[PDB]
Amino acid sequence: SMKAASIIERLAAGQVHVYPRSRHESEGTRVQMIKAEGRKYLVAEGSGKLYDELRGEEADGVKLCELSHENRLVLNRHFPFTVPQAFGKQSATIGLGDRLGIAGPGHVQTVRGRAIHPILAQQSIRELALTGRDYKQVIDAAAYAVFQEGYTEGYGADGDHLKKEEDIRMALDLGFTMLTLDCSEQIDNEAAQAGESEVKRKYEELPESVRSHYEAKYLDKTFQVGPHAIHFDAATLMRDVLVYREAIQFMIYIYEKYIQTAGRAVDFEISIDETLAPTAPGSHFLVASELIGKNVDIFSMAPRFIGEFQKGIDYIGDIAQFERELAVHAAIADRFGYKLSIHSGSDKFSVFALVGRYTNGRFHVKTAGTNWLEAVRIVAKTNPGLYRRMHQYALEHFEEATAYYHVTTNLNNIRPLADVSDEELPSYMNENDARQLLHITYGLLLQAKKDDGSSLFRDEFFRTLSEREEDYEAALRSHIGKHLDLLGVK
Repeated sequence: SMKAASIIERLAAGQVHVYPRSRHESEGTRVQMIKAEGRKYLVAEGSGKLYDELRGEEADGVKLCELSHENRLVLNRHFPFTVPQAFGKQSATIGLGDRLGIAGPGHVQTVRGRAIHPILAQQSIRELALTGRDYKQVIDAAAYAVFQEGYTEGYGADGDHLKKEEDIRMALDLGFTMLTLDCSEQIDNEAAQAGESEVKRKYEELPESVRSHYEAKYLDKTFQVGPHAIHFDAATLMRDVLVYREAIQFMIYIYEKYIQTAGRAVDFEISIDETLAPTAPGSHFLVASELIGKNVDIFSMAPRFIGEFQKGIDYIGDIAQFERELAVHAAIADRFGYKLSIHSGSDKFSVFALVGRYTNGRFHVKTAGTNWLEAVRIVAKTNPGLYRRMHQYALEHFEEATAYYHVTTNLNNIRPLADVSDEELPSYMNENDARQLLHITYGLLLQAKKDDGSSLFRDEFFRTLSEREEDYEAALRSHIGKHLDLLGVK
């Protein structure tokens, strides 16, 4: 491996890019981050246990290190601000998911100087599967990004929408500080739609003790939440119990088995927006009441708001009605102490002001695929040839991906590639349908291979992004800054 030698030649010469906010020190060892263009490495001068413990090939006083998992574990031991940490429910957080592992620095640059704590490490099991990555890689990218930008005020790591215990225990063992319980397998959607009297049928099949609990505690009682009162008729109480009861036992069993016993602060987010019905406020209140009655420490709750929260696009539905429902949801979270969490929050610009107002800035908003879409925007401005090939590839495999994400995409709205010049290509990522076409097809585009073996687009994509890194980063700052401004952050 000759290059390690020359790179150091190129280094102390001074024609090599060093990230200016990346110099840190531990005892006698100084550490820096450099780009020997095309690639990123760690460089360590000095002498001390951090130099010795980093792995990489040396030359006199200098060691060149790849951004590996194990070098990340070493930096963790010497540099605390590179370890994920939890933030608690009296805070403002934003989940900045990165399907590529290259969005970190742009993300840090956006939250620098804003009153928000970033969850830089956030991926779901599906996203991992559709991209061929493990959770170690997700934390590695986030940790290396805060070291690159010298951002010491902290970041978190979120296991998004976990449903299986093996994945729960795995996320904890790897140091995840935030866990989002999915709870879909246990939500009884059948009961959420079923008509009345079928709800009474099934309700009265419930143990006497259970009905005596929920009825002695809720039936024909009214609860003050803020200025809003919530009253439980017999009809809604019975539907609620049937929709959520098994999901509530699951939340309690997960919390007691894995969260209470973790022996370190963990931010526990419960997701219940994977119900075909919106989450009524009485539903929300009862769930919370049951959890908080058994002393569970919730970080946030994600309800299903009225209307539609689809990937890629702004809100669909009646904004005044969403406002009425938001006002009560925010008030329920206030009574019980946790935050409201907004899934599929990205590009939902119509609701950000409302969310900032009614939660008085105390919220969680999750983004992800937007970030991949901003990368796709860069490919369309600087490598039109590459974008055309993917856009067409996306179009041909679009039916496949709608199994995984629920979109009402209208392909008839996407102008045909033949009818748009190269210069117009970027504008596709302003359009609802084209944005959704490339959002949900990321997994298919990332894994596609030439019929010999090598990647069909993935290597060219990352090569393009690496060389246009200054524009991607500036695209992220502009796109994500717009979210935070609309949220009213800082």
